[PDB]
Amino acid sequence: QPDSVSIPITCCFNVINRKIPIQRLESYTRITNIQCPKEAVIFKTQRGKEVCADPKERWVRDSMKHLDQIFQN
Amino acid sequence: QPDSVSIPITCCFNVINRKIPIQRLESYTRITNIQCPKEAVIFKTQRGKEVCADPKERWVRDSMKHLDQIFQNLKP
Repeated sequence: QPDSVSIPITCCFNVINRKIPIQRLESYTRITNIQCPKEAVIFKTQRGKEVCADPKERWVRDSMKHLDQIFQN
Repeated sequence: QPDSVSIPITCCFNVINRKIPIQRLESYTRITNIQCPKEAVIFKTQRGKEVCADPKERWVRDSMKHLDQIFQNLKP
């Protein structure tokens, strides 16, 4: 098989069931890989933890738009 | 294991078809989460690449043991 298919894939198997205030969020990445059960967003919190969220939710999309304007090297 | 299923979970959906030379390997992680399709091992190379491998294969078990004995499977 092509070696690219043996790269590990991160997925969100559940998503958080309530809004996270944006002050606690630092950045996000998107999950779109077809091996995963659904498209999702991984937020990284200010405390450095990762939490899955559903981009079908308005609070998630609104949070991503704000986070697009900040970064941390 | 992670405390919540709302934390992302990394899985291996396919495994590499040949050994990765041991001199290139830095560390590994065992994948055992019930959400993944099968138990697997992810090797990390010195150039930071991550590669899924089948833990039933002798080269995989031997490589884990080598990384355990020389580096305690850690690169701080």
